[PDB]
Amino acid sequence: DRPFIFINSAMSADGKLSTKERKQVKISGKLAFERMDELRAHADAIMVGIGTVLADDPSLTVKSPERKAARKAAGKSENPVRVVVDSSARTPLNADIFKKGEGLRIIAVSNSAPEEKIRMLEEKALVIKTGAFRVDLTELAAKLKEMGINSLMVEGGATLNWGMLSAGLVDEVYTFVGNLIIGGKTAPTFTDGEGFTENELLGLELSSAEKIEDGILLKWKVK
Amino acid sequence: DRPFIFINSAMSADGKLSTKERKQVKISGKLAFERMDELRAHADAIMVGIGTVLADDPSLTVKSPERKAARKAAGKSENPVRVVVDSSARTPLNADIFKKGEGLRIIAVSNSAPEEKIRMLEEKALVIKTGAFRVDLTELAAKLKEMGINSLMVEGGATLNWGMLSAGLVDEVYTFVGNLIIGGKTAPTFTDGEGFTENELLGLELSSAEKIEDGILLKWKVK
Ligand SMILES: NC(=O)c1ccc[n+]([C@@H]2O[C@H](COP(=O)([O-])OP(=O)(O)OC[C@H]3O[C@@H](n4cnc5c(N)ncnc54)[C@H](OP(=O)(O)O)[C@@H]3O)[C@@H](O)[C@H]2O)c1
Ligand SMILES: NC(=O)c1ccc[n+]([C@@H]2O[C@H](COP(=O)([O-])OP(=O)(O)OC[C@H]3O[C@@H](n4cnc5c(N)ncnc54)[C@H](OP(=O)(O)O)[C@@H]3O)[C@@H](O)[C@H]2O)c1
Repeated sequence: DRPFIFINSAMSADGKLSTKERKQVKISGKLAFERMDELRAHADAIMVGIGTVLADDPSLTVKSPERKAARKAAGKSENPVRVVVDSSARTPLNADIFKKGEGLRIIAVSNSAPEEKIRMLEEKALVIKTGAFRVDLTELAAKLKEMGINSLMVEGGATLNWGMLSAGLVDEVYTFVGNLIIGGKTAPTFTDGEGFTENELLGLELSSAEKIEDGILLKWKVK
Repeated sequence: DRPFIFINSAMSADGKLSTKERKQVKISGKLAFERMDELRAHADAIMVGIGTVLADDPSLTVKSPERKAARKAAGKSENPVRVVVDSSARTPLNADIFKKGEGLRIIAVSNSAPEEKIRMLEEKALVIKTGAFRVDLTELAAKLKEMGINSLMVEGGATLNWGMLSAGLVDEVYTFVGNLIIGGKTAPTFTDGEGFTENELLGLELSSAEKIEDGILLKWKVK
């Protein structure tokens, strides 16, 4: 069992999350950010892969003071729980996640992560250890549920999106499709990793499509 | 100068044209095929990369007898011109393109293609030679225009889509987004090749979005 899980990502018209240089580029405008901010404020937790933390160093904070005050007035942290999937415990001790905002941090690591680096992280985050050499996402999802995380927003990363989807852990997939072509066989897509074969394709159902600023927001139910 | 050029492709919700095994899978239903068939019947020419011919061996024919009869009654071939971008002249002499339907075939090759294989193709197609080691798409587009091809449908292939887009030859991009996740860092996307850097991103404008069967058809104007 697990929380309700949805992926929320912005991709170019050709399906890329960023350039081959893994440089993050303007895919969306203000209205799309507000929609993302609102989703963050609503979720119990936000999850991202270590690849995203290293490449972009995001805070994963709710930006609107009002949305933060509202969470606050509901007796919750100003920010939801912030989870990094990080097998080898590479999350830097001065990552922006640890610098900005109140709220719990969780680092999910594997049993093969450096025992001394864990200890350093345990000073500023909760560390959940799971899996042999890679985080066991199914197991992690179960523990997050048990901790009372009923809604989990995966802002992803190409490989983590794959991790979560191929493990059958996802309920819904939201893709803001921006008005640009990024290109490149090596640019990260909305779903990388190994890939499904013809015999394992994951079916979706379209729930909505909404033009927003210069792009379009598509939402699918998984299965 | 060049014909009016549009890319028409079907991709999974995560931007893939097919699986990592390069196996083609059901992305769309009947209505989407009818829309594709109508587009084929309307274009002067259809262009595909040699990777697609080798992987899928498509006929690139108009399937509807009525749409073929209508082209016919307008004094044209039942099928538009069928172009393969094929630097090394790998198009097989028994490819389905040569077996099915009337109409002109063109093979676009580079100046480094085997001189004897050209001759074999020239029996069943027109061969336009252009470029040193890879087909010069800009040059090709110019010759196709001169031949009176005013409308060119690129059904693509991941790498050819990149070729055409990065050469600035494309006016519009149509993507039927199907209700499935394919996944895989090595699965072909709507645009592979080298990829744009942050400084060379190609801007689009959304022209329409139309739910069709279980997917959604997005159309963009380039720039
Ligand atoms: N446009 C958007 O909305 C958006 C949002 C977020 C991110 N991004 C983009 O995503 C890009 C990076 O994506 P990415 O794939 O490199 O990084 P990622 O998906 O954020 O994280 C991937 C890493 O997670 C770790 N992991 C641990 N256990 C795993 C499991 N069971 N399954 C899958 N992964 C597991 C793996 O590394 P270890 O094994 O070393 O731990 C894996 O390489 C960035 O350039 C960023 O711009 C875009
Ligand atoms: N879902 C859909 O609507 C749809 C439609 C069509 C195709 N597809 C998929 O596309 C996949 C294959 O894509 P692909 O990238 O391998 O093949 P492709 O894009 O059809 O053709 C690529 C090849 O074109 C040749 N080419 C020659 N000059 C070029 C130039 N200037 N720029 C770019 N390419 C040039 C190159 O090989 P040489 O240098 O050897 O000539 C290149 O590798 C197939 O698996 C198929 O299922 C999907």
